[PDB]
Amino acid sequence: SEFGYIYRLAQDYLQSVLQIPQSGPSKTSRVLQNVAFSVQKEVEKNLKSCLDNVNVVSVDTARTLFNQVMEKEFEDGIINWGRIVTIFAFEGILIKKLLRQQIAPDVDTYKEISYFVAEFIMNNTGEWIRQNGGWENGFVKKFEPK
Repeated sequence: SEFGYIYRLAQDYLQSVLQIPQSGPSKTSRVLQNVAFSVQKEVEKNLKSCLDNVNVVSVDTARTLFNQVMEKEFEDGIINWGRIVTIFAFEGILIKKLLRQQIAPDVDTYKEISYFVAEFIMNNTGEWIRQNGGWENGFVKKFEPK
């Protein structure tokens, strides 16, 4: 269940951004939440003028924004863990804007962002992640505290 692992990571991060609790997150998820939230703060400010002109009134508004930023993020076809962390950071920006701006607020639609985030990661970086050690021998080894 490669997709399921990524979905849980994406859901864990969403729940941490939304400050809602839970068993608890894995070591991998804990390391990711720390690094992604750091990247999220930068992206929110470096992308401030573009996000202000986007009002995330629906999930499909968030998905469209996600694709335009993510297909750009991997415009040149190079993958690194820094760019994968930035996917999660952008998921956090989108759930913040959706909570504030969704026309018909529905907490049950929030997890749809985690789903399309996991589909993007799996379908566009899944092979690279595998070949570079996976989440436990690649990502966590690089980013966990030394």
